[PDB]
Amino acid sequence: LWIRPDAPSRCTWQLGRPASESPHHHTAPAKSPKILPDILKKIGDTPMVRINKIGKKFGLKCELLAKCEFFNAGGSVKDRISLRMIEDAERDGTLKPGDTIIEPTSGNTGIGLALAAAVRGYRCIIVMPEKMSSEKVDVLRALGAEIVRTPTNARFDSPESHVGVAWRLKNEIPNSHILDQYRNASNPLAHYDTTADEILQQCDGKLDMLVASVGTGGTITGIARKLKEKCPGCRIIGVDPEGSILAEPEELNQTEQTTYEVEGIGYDFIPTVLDRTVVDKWFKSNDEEAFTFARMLIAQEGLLCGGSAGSTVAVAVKAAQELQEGQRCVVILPDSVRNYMTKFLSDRWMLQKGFLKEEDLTEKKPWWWHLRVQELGLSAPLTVLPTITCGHTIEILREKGFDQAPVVDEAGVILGMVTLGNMLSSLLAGKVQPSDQVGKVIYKQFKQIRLTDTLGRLSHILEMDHFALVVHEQIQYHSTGKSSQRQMVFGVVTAIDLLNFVAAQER
Amino acid sequence: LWIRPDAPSRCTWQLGRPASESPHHHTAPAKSPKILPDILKKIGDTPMVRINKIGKKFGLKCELLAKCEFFNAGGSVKDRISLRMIEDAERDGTLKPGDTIIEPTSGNTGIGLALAAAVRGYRCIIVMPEKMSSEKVDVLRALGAEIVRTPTNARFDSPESHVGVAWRLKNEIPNSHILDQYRNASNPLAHYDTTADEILQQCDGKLDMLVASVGTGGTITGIARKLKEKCPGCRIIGVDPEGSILAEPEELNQTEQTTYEVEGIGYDFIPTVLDRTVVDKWFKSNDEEAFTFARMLIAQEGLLCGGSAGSTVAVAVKAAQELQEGQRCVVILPDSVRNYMTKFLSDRWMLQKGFLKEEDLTEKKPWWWHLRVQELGLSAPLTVLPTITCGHTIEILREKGFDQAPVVDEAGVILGMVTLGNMLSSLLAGKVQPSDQVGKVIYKQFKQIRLTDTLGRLSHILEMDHFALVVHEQIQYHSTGKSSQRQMVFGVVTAIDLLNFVAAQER
Amino acid sequence: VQELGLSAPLTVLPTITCGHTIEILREKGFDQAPVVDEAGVILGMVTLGNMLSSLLAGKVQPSDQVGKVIYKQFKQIRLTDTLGRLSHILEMDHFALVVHEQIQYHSTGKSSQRQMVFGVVTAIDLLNFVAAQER
Ligand code: HEM
Ligand code: HEM
Repeated sequence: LWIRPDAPSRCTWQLGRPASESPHHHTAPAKSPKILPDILKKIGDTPMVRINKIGKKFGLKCELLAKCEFFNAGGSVKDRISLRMIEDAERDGTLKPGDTIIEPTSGNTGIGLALAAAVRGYRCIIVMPEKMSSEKVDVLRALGAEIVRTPTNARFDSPESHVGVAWRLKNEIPNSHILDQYRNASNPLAHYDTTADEILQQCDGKLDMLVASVGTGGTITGIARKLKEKCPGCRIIGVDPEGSILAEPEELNQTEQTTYEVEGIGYDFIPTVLDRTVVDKWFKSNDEEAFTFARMLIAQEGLLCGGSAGSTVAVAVKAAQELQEGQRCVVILPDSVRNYMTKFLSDRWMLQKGFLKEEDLTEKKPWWWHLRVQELGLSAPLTVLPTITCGHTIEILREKGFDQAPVVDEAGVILGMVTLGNMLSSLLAGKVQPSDQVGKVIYKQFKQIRLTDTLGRLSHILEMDHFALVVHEQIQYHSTGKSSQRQMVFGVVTAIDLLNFVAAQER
Repeated sequence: LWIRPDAPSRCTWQLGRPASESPHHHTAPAKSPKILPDILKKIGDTPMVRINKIGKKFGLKCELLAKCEFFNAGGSVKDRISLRMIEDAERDGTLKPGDTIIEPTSGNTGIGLALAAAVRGYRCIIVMPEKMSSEKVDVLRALGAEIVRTPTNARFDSPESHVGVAWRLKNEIPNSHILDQYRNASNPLAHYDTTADEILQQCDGKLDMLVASVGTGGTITGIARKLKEKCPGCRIIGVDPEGSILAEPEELNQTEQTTYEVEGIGYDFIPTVLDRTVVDKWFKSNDEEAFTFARMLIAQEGLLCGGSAGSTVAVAVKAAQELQEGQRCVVILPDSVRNYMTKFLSDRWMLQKGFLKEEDLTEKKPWWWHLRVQELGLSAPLTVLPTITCGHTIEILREKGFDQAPVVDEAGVILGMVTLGNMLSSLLAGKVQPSDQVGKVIYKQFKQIRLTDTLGRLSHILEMDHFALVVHEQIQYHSTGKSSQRQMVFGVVTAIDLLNFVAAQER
Repeated sequence: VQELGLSAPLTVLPTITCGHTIEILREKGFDQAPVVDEAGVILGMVTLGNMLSSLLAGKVQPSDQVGKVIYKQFKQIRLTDTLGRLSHILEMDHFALVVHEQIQYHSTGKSSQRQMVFGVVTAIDLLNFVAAQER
C-alpha cells in the first residue's frame, strides 16, 4: 500500500526536447501587482548579490555571485515549493478547502506549507526529524500547525522514518493528503519555472558555473535542466554532506556516521525528483567546514544566511579555483539565519560541539585578552544599606568624594548598586523626594566576576550587563558542625573603565 | 560638553513651503540594478500587503493594508536609517574609512549599523539597554561589533543612560564618530525620501488614514510630512506604550510604570527629530494587547512580524472603527520576528509573564484535552536488556505479535526503545548483522511522562520527541535513611496512538 | 602588590578545636587560614605544619583550641602599596596580611566599619613570584 520515495523516476525529459512536449502546466512569472493580495505573493524575484571579500580572500579570479533566496515569505528556498505544490494541487482538483495537508519535511518545507495553510485555512500536519532546531518548532506552534517528530536515526524505509509516520497518518484521518515533496513533479517544476528564469534574466544567461546544495533534489534539478537548455556552457556542481548517499560516484560516499549537524541537506536515499544526470561533478562538505564559513559569511559580507549556505560557499571556494577573468559563479543560499539562533550563531554551542577551538577564539583578540581582571584599577572603600534615604546618600557620596557605591544588606548579601548622577536626575524629575528611600532607584541588575578570571570573561559578561561587580567570598568554620558563608564587594568595573584602562596602557 | 537629545527642534519646515527651500540633499530613488553590488542595496521597495482576517473580525469596514518593512536587509525598519546616515556622513566628508562609529540604539538601529559597518569595514560600537532580547546580542556578536549595555531604568539625562555612555565613549576613544540617531536630520529624512514615496506610489496616494509606532520619531515625522504635502486628507495617527512620555496631550500619560516589555517604542524624553505637531491624534497601547495581536497576526495572516507590529495593529482595530467603505488604512510593521524567538513566541515566557491565562490557552483546545493519559490503551508486557543480540530480538518480538520493546539495564535504568520494523531494515541494509548487539540501533532519545499528566502535556511533549515513555518510579525503604529508588516502563505512547485513540473515541 | 597570587578562600574562628582545623585544612587542600573573630576583626594566622609538630610534641592535644598555637603578630598591607613597601614590611614581620576595609552607612551618622582578609603574602611567595616572572 505504501509507496517508496526512492523509486526510479518515470520522467522522460531529455536535453534538447522542446517545451511543447511537456505534459505539465507552466506558470507565467508575471510581475506582482502594486498591492500584494496577501503575503503569499512575496515569493519570487529575490536579489542577486555580488560577494566581494570571500571571493578575493581565497583566490577566485572570477566574479562570485550569490542568489539570496532567504528573502522569501517564510525565510527559505522551500517557499516556492509550498506555493507551487498547493497551486498545482488545487488546479488539478485533488484538494478542497478545509482538508488536512500532511507533509514530511526536512525543515523549511514545513514552515512554507504551514504558512500557506494558515493563510488559506488548511489544517497542516508537519513531520520533522527529531534533530531539527527548536527554533523551527517555536515558529510552527505560533502558526498553529500540528507538529509530529520522528527518531533521528531511523532508515527511510522503516516504519519509524519521517515518511513512514506521514503515510500512516494520511491513512488514519479521512480527507487528508500528502503532497509528497519527494515525489511531486511540482517540486522541481517551481524552480524550473521561476528560479531558473530569474537567474537567467538577472545574469544575462552568461554564467559559466553554478553551485547548489541537495537533499530535496529540487533546487538542483529544476535549475539544471533550464540552465542546460538555454545556457549550455554552465558547469553545474553539486554538494552533499559527508554521511549521505546522494553524492556520486560511490567512492565519495565511503564514510560511516549516520547523523550530521547540518539541517536540511543529504539523505539516506535517492529522491525520485533528483535528476542526477544533470550534475557534472559532486563534492562533499562536513559540518565544521560549513559552520566556520557561515560565520565568516555573516561577519564579512552581511549576508544573513544560515547553515546550509556555509557548505554551499565552501564548495564554491574550491570548485571555482580553475575559473578565469570575465566568468561568473552563481550559488544558492537556501535559508535565513532565523532558524539557527541557538545553534552555530551561539558561541557556547559551537565550542560545545568543538567546531571551534579556544586558540581560534583568542588569536583574533587584542593583546590584553589574557590579562587577569585583578590587574585593573578597582576599589570600593564605602558601602551603603538599602534602608538609607536618598537625601542622605546624595550628601554621603559627595562628601566622601565618590560617585557610586554598592548596596549591601546587614550580613553581606549584595542587592544592587546606586549611582549619584541617576539619583540626582530622579530627584530633579520628581520621581523621588530626598526623604524617599533609595529602594526606588537602586540598580538591581549585575553579575559577579572573580579576580582570577581573564579580561576576556569580563568582556563577554559586559555584553549582557552594565555592571560587573567584582566580589570575594569566604567560608568560615566554627567546629565542622557550624559554618557560615560570607562575601564582600571589592569594587566594580564597567566598559568605560575597561576602555580607559586599555587606552592608558596603550598611551 | 555633552549635548542633550531632547532639545527643541531647530527645524523651520512648515506645511506648504516649496521643496526648493530644503537645505538637505534628497536621494531620489532609482531603479535598482539587476545585480545588487552588495547586500546594502536590498533596502527599499518593500511590499504592501492587504490584511484580510483581522480587518473582518474586528469590524473594519475599510480596506486595511500593511507596509511590511521587515524584509529589509537586517530585518527591520531601522535599516533605512543605518544606510542613510552612513551615506550622508560619508558624502559630507565627516567620516573616513577605518573610523569607529558609536551609536546608541534601541536594538534595531544597532543591527542596521552593525551590518552597514561590517560591509564597509567600520569598527562599530553599539550601546543598548539591558531589556532588549539576547537574540539581538547573538546576531550582533556574529557581526563582530563591540557591544555595551546600560542599566534598564536609568533616566536619559543621567550619565548611565545609553546616550550618556555613548557620548562618554565618543569623548575618549580617538577617531570616533557618534551619529546620534536621535538628533540626526537624516533619520526622518530617510523616510521622508523613500518610505513616503513608496507608499504614495503603491497606494496611488489615496489613503485616508495611517498608523505608525513611535520611539525614534523618524517613522512618523518623515512619512507624515510627505503625506501631508502630497496627500493632505490622510488622518495621521501615533502610538506609544503606557509608561512613555512621547504621547500627547499630557492627560494620557498619567501612569507610573517605568518599564514596559515592548522592545523599541517609547522613551522618557521627546527626541529632537520627533515632529509631534504633524500628528492628528494619539493613543496608547499596553503590553498584553500588543503581544496577543502579534500572535493573532502570525497565526491568521502569515505576516511574520514581531512585538512592535502588535501594538501597531491593536491601535488600528480601534482608531479605524470610524472609517467607511472605499477608504484605505495603512500601517507600519517595524521589525521581523527573528528578534523575539525566545520571547512572546515562546508559550513558556508568555505564561510566565502572565500575558496569557491558562484558560485562554485551553478554551480553544479539542474536547479530549483534559483527559488523563491513563485513559489511553497502553502496555509494555516485555523488555530486553542492552546486551541482547539483534538476531535474538528479531525472533523474540515477531513470534509474540509485538513489534517494539523498551531497553532496560540490569538495575532498572531506562536506556531506549527498539522497533522491529527498523531492525529488519537495518539488517537488510547491512549496517548491522544478526550477531551484532542492539547497541547500534537502539533509539537514544525519549521523554518520560507520568500517568497523572493530561493529554495536553503529552501533546506538548510529542512536539519535541517521537517517543513518550509512560514510566513509573517508586522509593523503597530498608530502614529510614537506607532508601532506594526504582523505575519501570509501563507503556509507550506515540502520536500515532494518540491520534488513533482520538479518532476511535470520536467514532 | 595586587599583581601577586594572593588569595584566601577560607577562614576559621578562634574557638575551633585543633582537630577540626587539621582535618578542614587538609580536606580542603590548603595549609593556612586567617583567624577571624565573629565581628570580622583579624586575630592571627594558623599553619598546618606548625600545628602538626605541636601535636607530635605534646604541647597541645586535638581537643585543645587553636588559641595556644595561633600566631599573634602580623602587619596589614593594602592592595595599592608597591612591592617595595611589602619588602620593607617583611624585614620586621613574617606575615603580611592583605586586607580591605569598608565603611558601611545606615544613615549618615549611624556608620559602621567592616574588613576582610583578601590574601596573605610571605617572603617565600614574593621571591617565588620574582623568580617565576623573570623566568
Ligand atoms: C520535454 C519536456 C517534458 C517531457 C517530455 C515530460 C514527460 C513526462 C511524463 C510523460 C511524465 C509522467 C510520467 C509518469 O506519470 O509515469 C513526467 C513526469 C515528471 N516530469 Fe516531466 N515532462 C517534461 C517536462 C518536465 C520538466 C520541465 C520537468 C522539471 C524541470 C519535469 C520533471 C518531471 C517530474 C519530476 C516528473 C515526475 C516523476 C515521478 O513522479 O517519478 N518534466 N514527465
Ligand atoms: C521646506 C523644507 C525645509 C526647510 C525650510 C528646512 C530648514 C532647515 C534648517 C535651516 C535646518 C538647520 C537648523 C539648525 O541647524 O539649527 C534644518 C534642520 C533639520 N530639518 Fe530641515 N529643512 C527642510 C527640509 C526638511 C525635511 C523634508 C525634513 C524631514 C522630513 C526636515 C527635518 C529637519 C531636521 C530633523 C533637522 C535637524 C534639527 C536639529 O538637528 O535640531 N527638514 N532644517
